[PDB]
Amino acid sequence: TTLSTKQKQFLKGLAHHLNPVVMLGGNGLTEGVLAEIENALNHHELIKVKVAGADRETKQLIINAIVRETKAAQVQTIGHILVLYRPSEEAKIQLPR
Repeated sequence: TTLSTKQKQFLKGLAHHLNPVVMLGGNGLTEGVLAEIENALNHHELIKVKVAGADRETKQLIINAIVRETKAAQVQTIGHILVLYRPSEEAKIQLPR
C-alpha cells in the first residue's frame, strides 16, 4: 500500500483519536497476533498496534514482518505504537485524493 504524503498525514491525524486494537506481548508476532492484525485491517482499514517493551531493532523486525505479510502501509511509528493502513473493498474511511 503506497500512500502520498498528504494521505499519510490525513491518517496520522485521524489515528490520534483511536485506541490500539491489537497488542503484542513477549511472544511477538505469533500466528494468532497476525490473524488479529488481518482481522483489524479488514474491519477498520486504519489501525493502531501496540508493541510495548520493544527496543528499536526488535520493533523494526516486527514492523517489517507485519508489512510483508499484510501489505499494509506504515502511517506512523511513535514509541510503542504502530499505525497501519490498508484499503478495503468497501471503503469505511474516506481517504483524500
